[PDB]
Amino acid sequence: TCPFYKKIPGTGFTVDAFQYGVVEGCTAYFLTHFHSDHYAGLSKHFTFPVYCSEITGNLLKNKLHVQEQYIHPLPLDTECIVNGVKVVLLDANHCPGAVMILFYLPNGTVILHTGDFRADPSMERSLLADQKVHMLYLDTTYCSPEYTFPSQQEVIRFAINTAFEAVTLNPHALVVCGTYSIGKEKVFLAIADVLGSKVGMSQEKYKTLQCLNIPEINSLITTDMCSSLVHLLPMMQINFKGLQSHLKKCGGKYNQILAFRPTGWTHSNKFTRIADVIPQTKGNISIYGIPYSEHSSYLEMKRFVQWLKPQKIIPTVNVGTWKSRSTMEKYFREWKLEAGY
Ligand code: NI
Repeated sequence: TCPFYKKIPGTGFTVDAFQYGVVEGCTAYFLTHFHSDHYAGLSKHFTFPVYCSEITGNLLKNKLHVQEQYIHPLPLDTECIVNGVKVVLLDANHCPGAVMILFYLPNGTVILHTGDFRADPSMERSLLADQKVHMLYLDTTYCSPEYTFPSQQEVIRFAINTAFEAVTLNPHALVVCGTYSIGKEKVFLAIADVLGSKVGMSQEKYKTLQCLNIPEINSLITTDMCSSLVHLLPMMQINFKGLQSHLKKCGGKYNQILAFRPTGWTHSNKFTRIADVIPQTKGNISIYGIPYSEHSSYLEMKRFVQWLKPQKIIPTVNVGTWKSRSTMEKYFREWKLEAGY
């Protein structure tokens, strides 16, 4: 059954609630972003209104074949009315098209549901600065102090230099990058840009990326593997067996693979700096695990909540265990006591 943290009090609304059949009482389904845990359930046969960003709209139309009449795309940073309720979509600094939703309830309450997000200080100067927020439905994926990780800028620096170095030393070397959902495009796009190649991918993934309103994207991507020396693969195929295999498919055009796995957090972050990361190497194949996150670090999250000063916090990730729930309320109370709200 639809859980309580996917319903919006005093509205006919749910968020990211497509895997529970018809929800008793819902007049509008919101979808924060196109990642399968959140869209799970949607298909061409869905006949209720869905609300979302223009980019999430393009993917529902083209990848899930949802009928155009049930897709209601909204512009960001703009006050719109949905079944008599003022709402605003804001950028979530997660994957392309990913949004936060502000709900202005008829009774005077104000609610912010973050979807998935990576908190930034730039958010402190959106339409969020203009008014109080009473409830915050918060992406809590990394709500624990051991969760540190570097900036996206630092990580893209690392990958660029690494890639450019290896290829200038050995021009017959192939760069491979893993993927399974949208998001983190900057990794492979930045490597291809410094190398002067487009990014070879499967047709299904070229179709995915074509839906994203990226600037000049035609110039950056291709389905022609042979012309390209930066290749996308499934994240499943990024291991020694899968790379030796793919290497053979290229027909003696390359002798060395340098591959990147963008992970979220990994326990080498508690000890190691980004500058000191090393690969796993078996012969002519090396694999880099890089901590590119599109989710708030503990500090980034902490900062955002203490600036927002909400009256109630309702977690949306790591809610399935009592130890987790308990631990998260402990940090919330600390943040509150430390900041005085
Ligand atoms: Ni997500």
